[PDB]
Amino acid sequence: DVVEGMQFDRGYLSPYFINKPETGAVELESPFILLADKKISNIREMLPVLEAVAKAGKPLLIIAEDVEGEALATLVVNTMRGIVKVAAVKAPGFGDRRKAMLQDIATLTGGTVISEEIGMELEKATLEDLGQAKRVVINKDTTTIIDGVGEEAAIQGRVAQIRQQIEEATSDYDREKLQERVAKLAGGVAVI
Repeated sequence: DVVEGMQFDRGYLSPYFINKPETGAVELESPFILLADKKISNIREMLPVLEAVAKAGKPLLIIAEDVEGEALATLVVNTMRGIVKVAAVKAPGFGDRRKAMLQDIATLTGGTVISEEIGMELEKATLEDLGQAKRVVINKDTTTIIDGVGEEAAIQGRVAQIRQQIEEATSDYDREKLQERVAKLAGGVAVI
């Protein structure tokens, strides 16, 4: 049976991002998606991004190692007040797998991971670094990215690389987790 969007096992970091109260979900239409390999806690570090998104008139999904402290509190308050349109979730997975799956999302959605591991600054992130998708649906336990806008050639090149990893894997556990990555990418592609 077809895979319906890329879905991963992390849900909203706050119930106040919910914008569909009757179903208990966040539904974002045509959102930009900020991917970052760090915990975000300084609200002043997010201003450039929040500002770019506001001009473009689109909601924002944040996927980061975590979103906490002042940054999280300001996004929650400002979402409740209707000043911003944002939702935040943790990146799925652990260790290297977390990083691999963040880049899988980047590729699917045309975005660039904001990586402090290579010296990137969240504060210099632009609109172009953000991924985009037709929609995102978040509930307590999962996030589903639908129709990523990434280039097909780049999504298939990422799949092919994963399939090489599967051939070269000796662990069934490891093999199953690589297979699951493939299925999520294929589920996230925009068809029609």
